[PDB]
Amino acid sequence: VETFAFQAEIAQLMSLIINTFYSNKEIFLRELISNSSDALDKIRYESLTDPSKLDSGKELHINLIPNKQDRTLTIVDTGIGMTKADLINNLGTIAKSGTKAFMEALQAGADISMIGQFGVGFYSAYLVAEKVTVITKHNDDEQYAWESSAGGSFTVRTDTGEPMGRGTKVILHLKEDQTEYLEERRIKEIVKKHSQFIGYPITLFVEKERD
Ligand SMILES: Nc1ncnc2c1ncn2[C@@H]1O[C@H](COP(=O)(O)OP(=O)(O)OP(O)(O)=S)[C@@H](O)[C@H]1O
Ligand SMILES: [Mg+2]
Repeated sequence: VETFAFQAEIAQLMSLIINTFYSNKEIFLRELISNSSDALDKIRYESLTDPSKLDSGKELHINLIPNKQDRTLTIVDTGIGMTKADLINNLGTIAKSGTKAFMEALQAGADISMIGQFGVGFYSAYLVAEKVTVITKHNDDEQYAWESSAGGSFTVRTDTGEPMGRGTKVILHLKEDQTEYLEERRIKEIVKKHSQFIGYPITLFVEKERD
């Protein structure tokens, strides 16, 4: 297991998200679905000139899986996935140019929904989750698990769980006061409100394709 420090301003942002009250937390799901859709675009376009990139799975889609027993909400996609370098670089150690400006915007009264436009949308997960685990598999790399409960660091380790063909699984360990995001009707209303025009199928467990 390898431990990494979040870049200083990313750590500051995560603390701000965790310790300051914001309404409109529901946009976390929009941000994660957008990341899945971006990842699905990437593998789709790559496959146009190299169809073998889909040997690890041809279906391009997103699954939403609430688990009330475990208090988790999982967002799974069959997008391009992340290499180990991708996880380390893109999910915490490299500075984002918009982080400081976003925190200044929040202090001035901006809605938390603006988080994606500032280039730090992933961290919206911490509005509702005490811990986030990201399991990911990219072609020509092994499967990895990234994990953080905030506090300034994350870990990365080779994953020996259920093999994915290709893509990313974001597992949100929800805070005790945010279990509304495990409810069927709640998930449907948020998807309808915020993710209506995503260009890949979205399926809610346990069985239902959302249109
Ligand atoms: N499901 C995923 N599959 C592959 N890569 C991902 C996934 N989720 C996040 N990432 C990576 O994490 C990076 C950071 O995600 P975000 O913080 O949402 O920022 P961003 O999506 O690059 O910027 P936007 O368009 O303003 S939300 C992405 O650019 C991807 O490289
Ligand atoms: Mg994003």
